[PDB]
Amino acid sequence: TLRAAVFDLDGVLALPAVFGVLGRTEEALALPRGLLNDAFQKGGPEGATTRLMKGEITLSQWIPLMEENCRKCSETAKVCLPKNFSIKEIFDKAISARKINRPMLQAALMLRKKGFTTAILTNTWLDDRAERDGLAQLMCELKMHFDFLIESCQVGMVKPEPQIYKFLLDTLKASPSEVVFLDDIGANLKPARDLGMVTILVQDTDTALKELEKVTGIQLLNTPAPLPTSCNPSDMSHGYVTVKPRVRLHFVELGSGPAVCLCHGFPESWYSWRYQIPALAQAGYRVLAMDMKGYGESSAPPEIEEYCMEVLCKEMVTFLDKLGLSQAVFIGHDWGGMLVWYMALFYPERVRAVASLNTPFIPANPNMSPLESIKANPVFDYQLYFQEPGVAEAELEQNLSRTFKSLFRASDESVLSMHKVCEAGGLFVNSPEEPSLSRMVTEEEIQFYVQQFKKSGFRGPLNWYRNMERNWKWACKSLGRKILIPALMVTAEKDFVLVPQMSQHMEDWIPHLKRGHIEDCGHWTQMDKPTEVNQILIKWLDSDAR
Amino acid sequence: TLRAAVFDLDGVLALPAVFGVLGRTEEALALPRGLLNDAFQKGGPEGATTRLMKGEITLSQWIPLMEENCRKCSETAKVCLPKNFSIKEIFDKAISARKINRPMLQAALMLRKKGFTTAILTNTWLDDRAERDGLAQLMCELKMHFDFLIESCQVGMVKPEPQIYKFLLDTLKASPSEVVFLDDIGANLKPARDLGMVTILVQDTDTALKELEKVTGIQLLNTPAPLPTSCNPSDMSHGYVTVKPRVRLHFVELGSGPAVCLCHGFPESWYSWRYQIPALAQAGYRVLAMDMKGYGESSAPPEIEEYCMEVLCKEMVTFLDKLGLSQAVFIGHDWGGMLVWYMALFYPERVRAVASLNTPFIPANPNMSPLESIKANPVFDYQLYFQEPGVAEAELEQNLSRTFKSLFRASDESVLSMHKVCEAGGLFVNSPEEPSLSRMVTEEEIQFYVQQFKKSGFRGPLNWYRNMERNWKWACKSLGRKILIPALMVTAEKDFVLVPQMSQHMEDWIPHLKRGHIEDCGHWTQMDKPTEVNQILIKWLDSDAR
Ligand SMILES: OCCCc1ccc(OCc2ccccc2)cc1
Ligand SMILES: OCCCc1ccc(OCc2ccccc2)cc1
Ligand SMILES: [Mg+2]
Ligand SMILES: [Mg+2]
Repeated sequence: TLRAAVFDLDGVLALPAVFGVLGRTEEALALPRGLLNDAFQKGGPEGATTRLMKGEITLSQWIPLMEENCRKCSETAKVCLPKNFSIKEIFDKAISARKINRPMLQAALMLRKKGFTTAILTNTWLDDRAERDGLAQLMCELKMHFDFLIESCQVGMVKPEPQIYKFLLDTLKASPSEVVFLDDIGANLKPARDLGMVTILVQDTDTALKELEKVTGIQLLNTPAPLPTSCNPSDMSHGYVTVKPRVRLHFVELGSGPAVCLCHGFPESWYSWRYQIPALAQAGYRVLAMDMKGYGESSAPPEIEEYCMEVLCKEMVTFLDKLGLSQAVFIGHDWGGMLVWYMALFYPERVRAVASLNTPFIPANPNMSPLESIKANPVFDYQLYFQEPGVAEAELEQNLSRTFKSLFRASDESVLSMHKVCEAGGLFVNSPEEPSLSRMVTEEEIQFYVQQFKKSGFRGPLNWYRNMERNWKWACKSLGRKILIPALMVTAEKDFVLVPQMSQHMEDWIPHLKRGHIEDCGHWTQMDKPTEVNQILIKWLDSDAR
Repeated sequence: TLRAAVFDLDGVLALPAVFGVLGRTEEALALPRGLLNDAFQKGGPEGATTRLMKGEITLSQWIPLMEENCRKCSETAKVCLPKNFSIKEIFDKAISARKINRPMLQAALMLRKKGFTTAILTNTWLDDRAERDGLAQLMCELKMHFDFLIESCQVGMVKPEPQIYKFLLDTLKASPSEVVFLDDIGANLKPARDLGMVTILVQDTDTALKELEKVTGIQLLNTPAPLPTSCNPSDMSHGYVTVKPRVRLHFVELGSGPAVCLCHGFPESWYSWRYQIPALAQAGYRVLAMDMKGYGESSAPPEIEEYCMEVLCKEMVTFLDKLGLSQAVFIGHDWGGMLVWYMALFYPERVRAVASLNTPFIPANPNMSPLESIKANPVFDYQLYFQEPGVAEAELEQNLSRTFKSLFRASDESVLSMHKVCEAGGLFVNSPEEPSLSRMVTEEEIQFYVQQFKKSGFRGPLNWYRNMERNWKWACKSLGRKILIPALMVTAEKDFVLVPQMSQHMEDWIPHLKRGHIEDCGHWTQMDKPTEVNQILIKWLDSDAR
């Protein structure tokens, strides 16, 4: 029956309600009870407030009108207002006090996920204050989670006038009886009820959600902790930079603030960062999530040397140049992890801060050919398998779905060990034709990967592994240096290739290195423990890169 | 004969030289003459400084080594160093003191323009100081102007070792005798001379440029003031955002800092901002230069209503949403100018600041149908010509080169008056088949436009003019408001359509409005007076939007 849910902003999706600062100010200031609410509401349908809510006047124009009203109200109540009583001040303070009521957003989210059309319907104002950015940020963070945002000041109508509920119904393409509407103001619910909408008078959130749960029959309270927001690829800004004639790099870009460049591993995608992109933007960073050379919509030349670390690094520097970025924070995972340590070592002036998930920094061994170093560790045997051009391409390209479904697995689901891969004749020789879907990924998400790898396949990606010697010789130039810019190493308890202990000597080369550690997290860190990853990166960003 | 010019950074392209802070510090501090330079140079080929310059160690590792050296040098000179004498401090201060020597850059620029291969060859260091961003910014600003940047610490060689001059020659693909090499250090010139390169020992800039002028036979001194840096389209980062299903917007993006969204007029392009894009990035802004809906690589749906101001505005808001920008500064010209005033009036929370070149803000007249208002001004007659779908498309699409060559003209070159265009039967009825090239534009630049307009032609662009009534009705909703966010109006003395006096009542609607005015500047402001435009926008940005 119910197909749509409509939430108000003030006092429903955001708390404390600014209407409510009127009440608290009176108390705080020992003013006559209601005085401020009377001034706010003076003249009713024809007063300052309604013109403001209709978008006739802006907030800054309304401020001195509400001032006049407070003066008139106190005159008729035979009282005085404080010295330096300031509506601008009261409203500035109230508006930045109000935060998203997280459990109400999550209930809206959940309803949207079960197929509800969701909408914000709100009486609000054209805000032109010096401090208006605060509210613009709130609205941005909320509006992305709903099908419609309807603002009194944009449609020229206000709750409780009946026409706005008709506008609402009409926007929803729903009949009244398919809609639940929640509001903290009874008068505003009334015309919804008159049409036969289900209504919830929201006092405390939990009670309102209990009613919402009863009436929709969906669990909203006590639900398990939900994944962070993910990215829909076709809602991203897609960026392209030519860094030299045959080579152009694609990235996805979200947010403003210090630039943070995300570098994925093998065989992945900008999309591997889908859980960190909104969270880091939301946290005040300009996120650039690359397709690394070899992948997705970035170029993928065939030649092996196109993928030695040196070339890859110079290219990332050039990418900063063409974007006009003197620095970025570099954050890498797997191969991307190795690359950012090298960016720190060879281009510190371009790296605001460096962090790696799983990939430790290991210096080159000048006394040992790198193939041999690789042979000394049974778990890098997969890297030897990747040497012979063609062999790994053929296995990985043969059935793309099966490739990513076999690779992308949590630590308790795994079907392939990186163990004696050459001997066995391949990575998938002992895994199923049709692996089950990991808890970490939807079918839709696997198919995104599949589609990305249809463009260039695995030649470029694999070439990353085919410059051991070249990288060795380049890295040897860096053996007297240390990494002295801000640096974070995040180890993954259950990555059985990039084990935590592999990172244990890193303080020798990076004496002020900071750490995080994620338990019960396999190799695919970002999608395995998105929540912990986000928290560890934002904490480290805010304190070391900001 | 000479085909290449090579400049050093310290003391040639940038001043004061940091080598020179050693000398001044000794003086300032009454230390033994040369003490600091001895410590700097201690151990020669095997000392700390040479390892630093070779990229063996980073700056932060070198700092305490040079400290030890100063201590040893003063011990053997039987003197003491000051309390709180700090190499970190001395170097921090020296490195931020050094600026681009503008006349040397401009001489390099000019030589590049006459076909020289230009290069920076420098002894420099891997800089990992907290304050390294300062130098990264300098290098970025310089390196874009040269074919090659060769850094001692990247190639593992230093002046004066002979191998680096061979590396140089080899990078230039030149023989020694085709190269002029300028340096402030004689010992560094010597091996260039040994190979038979022309060398200039740079003490003061002007003398060095006189020698450079004699020897190359090109005028470098006393040259007229040059245009600002322009953009090469295929070196830009190109951005794409889908704002709704059939509509995607393209922009070019350069720089970091507050977001500044540039909105071109009819019939133009992101490329119309080519002179402001580097200057505003350089000035500390994140520039987004749009193709507006209808143009270039943005979508161009056919329907007229796709281009009413309301839709265009909502779309620019959506563009901010998908980029995760809560605000931007909006700067517009012509139609883009009109659009940004409307962004200010209907989305102030999304507009950090608003500025328009040429286009004044005029409120809707609620007592007069807009066609009639347009008819009251002989110079808007061209707007009536644009009403009838097809008519203006056919004339403007007929010969693209001729279209832009006839439109893009300075105030003293013009071939078309906007005067009785309907009556005459068209915009170009009395202009040549092959107009001469305006001083404002190269043939190459015209052809960029031509190529952009081959994608969609003039239907979408023209539709901007075909919603007079619709815009009127929408604008009437805004008649009680004022623009109270920061705002700049720039008038163009010789724009005979958007005349300066058309803007004279704007203070009534925008009481804190700021102004700039450009003399002897026609309708195509950005390319007509790029230098004055840049200066007026940066001054206004830095004080009102920052
Ligand atoms: O799956 C790629 C993980 C990132 C990664 C990439 C390369 C690597 O080098 C092994 C090595 C060890 C010693 C010498 C040379 C190479 C270690 C991790
Ligand atoms: O060439 C386009 C210049 C920008 C511009 C665009 C429209 C405009 O409206 C004239 C008008 C005047 C009065 C009512 C309606 C329209 C004025 C300038
Ligand atoms: Mg409310
Ligand atoms: Mg020098």
